[PDB]
Amino acid sequence: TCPFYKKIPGTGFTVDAFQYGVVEGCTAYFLTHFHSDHYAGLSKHFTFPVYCSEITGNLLKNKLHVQEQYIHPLPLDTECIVNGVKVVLLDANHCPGAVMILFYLPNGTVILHTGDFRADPSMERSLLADQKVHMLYLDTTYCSPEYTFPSQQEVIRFAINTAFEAVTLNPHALVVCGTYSIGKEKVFLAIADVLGSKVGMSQEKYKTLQCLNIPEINSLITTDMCSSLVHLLPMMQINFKGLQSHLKKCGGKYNQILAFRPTGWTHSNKFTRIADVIPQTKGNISIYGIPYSEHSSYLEMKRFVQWLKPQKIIPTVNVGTWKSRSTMEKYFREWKLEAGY
Ligand code: NI
Repeated sequence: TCPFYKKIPGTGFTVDAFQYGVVEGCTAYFLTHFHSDHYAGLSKHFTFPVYCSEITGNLLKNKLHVQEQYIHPLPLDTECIVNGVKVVLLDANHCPGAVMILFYLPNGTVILHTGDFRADPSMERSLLADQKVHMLYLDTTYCSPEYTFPSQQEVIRFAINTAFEAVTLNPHALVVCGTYSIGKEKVFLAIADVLGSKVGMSQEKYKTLQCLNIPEINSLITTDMCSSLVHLLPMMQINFKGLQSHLKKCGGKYNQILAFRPTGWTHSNKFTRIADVIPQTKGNISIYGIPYSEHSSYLEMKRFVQWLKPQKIIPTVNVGTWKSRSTMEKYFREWKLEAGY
């Protein structure tokens, strides 16, 4: 059955709760963003109202084939009424179309559900600052002090300079970027922009990108692999074997590959700075691991929560074991004692 952390008290609303069949009492299902864990169970067969951003609606319509009658897209940064209750969608700084949702309950309680997010200080001057938030449903993916990472901009700058140098040294090199869902699009778009190229990709991936309201998209992406010097491949193909194989397929138009694997955190965040990063190399193929994160680091999460000062925190990630929950509760108490709420 639908867990209490996906239910909004004193409404018949749920959030990211599609895998449990019909939820008893639920009159509106919210979807924070288009990642399969969150949408799991949604298909052309679903027949209840889904509330979401415009981008998330395009994806539901076109990729999942959810019938149009059940998609209720809402604009960002706008007070809307849903089944008698005031809501606002805010940018989550996660993947394209990802939202946080603010719920103003009839009793006067205010609840923020973050969805998946990368906390940022720009969120301190949104509509959130206008009133007290009593309850917070929090993306706790990286809720432990070991999880540090560089800013997105430091990582993109590194990617840009690396790719530009390699292709100026060898104008017959191909750049490859690995991908598995939506998100982290700036990696491949910034590399292509410094090389004066479009990004080449499969028909399924192109169809996905065409839904995302990216300005001038038709000038940035193509399905003609031949004509482009940055290609997108599935993350699973980002290895020496898969990349040699791809290079055979391109018809001797390239004689070298430089590949990027954008990942989350891995253990080498605890020593290395972005400027020290060196690739793995086998022959005419190099692979760079770059920690481009679309989740809050420990320090970014702590800052946001210490600013917000919620009366109660409800974790939404890593809640499956008592050890994880206990560990998280400890950090929430420390933050509360330091900041005086
Ligand atoms: Ni996500």
